[PDB]
Amino acid sequence: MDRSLRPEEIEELREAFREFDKDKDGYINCRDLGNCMRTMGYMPTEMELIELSQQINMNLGGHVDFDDFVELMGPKLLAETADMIGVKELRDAFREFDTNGDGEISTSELREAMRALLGHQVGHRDIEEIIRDVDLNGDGRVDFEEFVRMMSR
Ligand SMILES: [Ca+2]
Ligand SMILES: [Ca+2]
Repeated sequence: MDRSLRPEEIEELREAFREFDKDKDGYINCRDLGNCMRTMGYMPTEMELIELSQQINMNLGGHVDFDDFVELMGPKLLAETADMIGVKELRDAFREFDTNGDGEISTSELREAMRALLGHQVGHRDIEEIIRDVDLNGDGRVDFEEFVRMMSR
């Protein structure tokens, strides 16, 4: 996976799995699969569904524990875009980056948030870089819109 899963993300994987597990009787159907993935915030293509059901129903013979589910769905959870996440959750994430609540994310705020996400400290050159790639109005701070673009394609 691109990074470790945070506790709130394991929690929604939990919820999705509880749904998945209750649904499943030998095989999981693509209707049920899609819905359990949406429960953790992910909008799948039909092709993704066909593929994952294949893996559950054919490769894993329908045998899937929490841990398999995390390996399978973790990468999807992590690839959720601004458009799947919705504004309330985007704003909530921003508010955790923006710890002094001023409405912008500073380099120290960024450094601290990256550390929390990646589980290691991030170089000063890296940060002042990230800021350069992300800051669209040159004010050396990141606003909501620039944060949201930071997770948009
Ligand atoms: Ca701030
Ligand atoms: Ca800016």
